Amino acid sequence: SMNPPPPETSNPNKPKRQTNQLQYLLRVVLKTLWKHQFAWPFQQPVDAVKLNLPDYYKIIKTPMDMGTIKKRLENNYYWNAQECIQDFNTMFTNCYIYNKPGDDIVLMAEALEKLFLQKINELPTEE
Ligand SMILES: COc1cc(Nc2ncc(F)c(Nc3ccc4c(n3)N(COP(=O)(O)O)C(=O)C(C)(C)O4)n2)cc(OC)c1OC
Repeated sequence: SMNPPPPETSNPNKPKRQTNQLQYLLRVVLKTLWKHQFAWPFQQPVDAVKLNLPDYYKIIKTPMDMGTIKKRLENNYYWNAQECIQDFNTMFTNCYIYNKPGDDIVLMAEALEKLFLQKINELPTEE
């Protein structure tokens, strides 16, 4: 049993730029979620080998995690905020698909998502 390669966090062929929205996503949104007490299961790719979840990457074919998102932001991998927002949504959705509703990990994800949505409502206008 093996893990897939993690999602890419840089690509020399993918155009990049900075925007105040992407800055906010790193400095406020990611930062808030990253330091939250429920962040830890989401701070790196799911290690299915270690967790003995041999079915994880059979069920989840679009993995995503905040470690990857953090590196993507730091590496200026994204062109726009919606790409980053999509990654957070993929991360939450994977949890809700793989785990049973009501499991603690689902409650942790829901708490993080609630907080995420609050911060996204406060996204600044593009400069
Ligand atoms: C409920 O299923 C999920 C569980 C998690 N849990 C989850 N997410 C992230 C973790 F870091 C983590 N730590 C963890 C959890 C269980 C563990 C171990 N570590 N280690 C320690 O590894 P290290 O030696 O310290 O490196 C082990 O050695 C064994 C004994 C194999 O059991 N668990 C995380 C999930 O999604 C993000 C899950 O949904 C897929």
